[PDB]
Amino acid sequence: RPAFCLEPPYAGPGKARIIRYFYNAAAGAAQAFVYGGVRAKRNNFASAADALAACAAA
Repeated sequence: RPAFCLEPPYAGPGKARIIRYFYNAAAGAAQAFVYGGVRAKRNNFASAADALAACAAA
């Protein structure tokens, strides 16, 4: 998988309240988190399906 799939979720310093998904490699699962709108890192997707497409494919 890409190295970014191993990153913890990054809410960032922003005040937005946006439901997003990260790949939880420890769990081997997609998981929801609250994203602030600013400075997103790579492990940050609109749906569980995009997170898994990216991080659990092949």
